[PDB]
Amino acid sequence: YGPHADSPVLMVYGLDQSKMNCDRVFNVFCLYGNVEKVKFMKSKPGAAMVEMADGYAVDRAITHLNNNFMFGQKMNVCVSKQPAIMPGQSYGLEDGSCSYKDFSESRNNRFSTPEQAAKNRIQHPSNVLHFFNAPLEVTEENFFEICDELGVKRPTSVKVFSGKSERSSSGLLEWDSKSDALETLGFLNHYQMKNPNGPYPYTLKLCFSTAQHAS
RNA sequence: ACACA
RNA sequence: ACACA
Repeated sequence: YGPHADSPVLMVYGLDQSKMNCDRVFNVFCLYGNVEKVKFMKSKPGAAMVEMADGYAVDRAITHLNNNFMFGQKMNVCVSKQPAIMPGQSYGLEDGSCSYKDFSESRNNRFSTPEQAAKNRIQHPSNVLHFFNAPLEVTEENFFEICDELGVKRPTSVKVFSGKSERSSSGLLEWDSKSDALETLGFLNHYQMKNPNGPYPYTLKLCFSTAQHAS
């Protein structure tokens, strides 16, 4: 139905600031479709390359975030000319252990299953944000002290509810700008939850909201 | 802005 | 403890 990119690979630039990393960049556009792998490059003062399902994931990433503002800087996006990303040697990152990472086996892929694709929803970016896999008492109190500990600006509005699951909470958030919700997406997605007596943490997840409000 | 793959 | 109030 929809159009597709000219390559299974994608290119991004403007990653000069220390706030960018392969985990943060790749999950931001991962909410837009199925992904494969990501790779950083030393050949520029701040750039990287990505491999994804090119139809829906590289089209929508180029439709919604490519050269949008983030962290007080820009994250340029456009199509690659490479045939595919190759693993091998690396040099590490300022916020990562390797210049390379893999997601082809990750559950983070939102379109990887028919039980997700039947209820999935996608829209243009906004200052509104949605979350799932969050504590029952996560509200403005846990959202405020978590963002302030990471040095990130806290949201301007918060909402939390139930009935979506009995295992974990869900709700909406909002910021004073679209780039403010996007930079907080980079720092809070896949973040580990705390537990009062649990044997291990479980990760929180978030993405651009389609809700009608955040309060 | 297209790799110590 | 994987996706829209």
